[PDB]
Amino acid sequence: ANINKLRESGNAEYRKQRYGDAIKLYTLGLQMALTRPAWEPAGLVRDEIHQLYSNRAQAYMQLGQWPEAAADAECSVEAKRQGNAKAWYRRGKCLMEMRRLQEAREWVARGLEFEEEKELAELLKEIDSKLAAEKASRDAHDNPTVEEVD
Amino acid sequence: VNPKRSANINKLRESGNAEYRKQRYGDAIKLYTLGLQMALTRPAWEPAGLVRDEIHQLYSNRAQAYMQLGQWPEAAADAECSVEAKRQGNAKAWYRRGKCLMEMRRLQEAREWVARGLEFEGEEKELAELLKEIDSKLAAEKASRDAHPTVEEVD
Repeated sequence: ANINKLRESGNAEYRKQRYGDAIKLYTLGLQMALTRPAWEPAGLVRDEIHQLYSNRAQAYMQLGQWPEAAADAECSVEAKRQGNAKAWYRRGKCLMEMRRLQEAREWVARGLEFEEEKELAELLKEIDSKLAAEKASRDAHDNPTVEEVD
Repeated sequence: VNPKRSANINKLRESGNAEYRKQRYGDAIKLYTLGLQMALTRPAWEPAGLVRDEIHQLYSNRAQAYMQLGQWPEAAADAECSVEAKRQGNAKAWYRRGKCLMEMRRLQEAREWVARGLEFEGEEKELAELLKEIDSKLAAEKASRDAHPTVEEVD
């Protein structure tokens, strides 16, 4: 599992803000992870893959492209469902930036059931706050059936 | 001017709604109650038809009138009876009880009720908007309880 090395190299490039190169190194790590024969034990490389996906998602976000990052984050969560709060966060935020608020809400709400609520929970709070903002505008737009009696 | 049970019950309900729209809520409640008496005194060996249809409507209506007087428990029971009389196509009843449980500081019960209601009768927004509200309120609450500092002190 010397793929760790590659991740670290990518990690280096991440701090230098040259995120593209970090993406490439993370990607190489992933390929070195995914090209193992099917009959090799998979867990060792499992943890590493959750890490590689999460980190590549963050770099991708720094580049401002959300679909890729959401995908990567989701793969990270699929490789590690619990203990991986950052990945939950990143997919949530991506969904928010893609104006996909409801699904973001669902996602974070799930993540929190698993976990650290601090990062995630303010993220969630912010999500249903934004949601409130929309609901308000929707009412004003056309100007109450619930009170009405049939 | 039918001799039928249904038309007189219906009359009762319309009177109730009229008094409701004039914001005479107590009178509306008494009329709805009369209507429910006419509906419920129908013998078992009678056709459980258009008379039995009036029940979910009377209950939902009286629940609303109760909510206009801040009387949440009563309304909650009425709405529950309405939903019992009619699962699907009765979004207002589900809703009304949902809000009643909300006002009675019983959030999880309302949450489950609203969700169940959602499957059970609709895919319709209003229930869902209320549900979203319930979840926001839950989260915030458990935030203050769970979170529990010098600036905060007063001098």
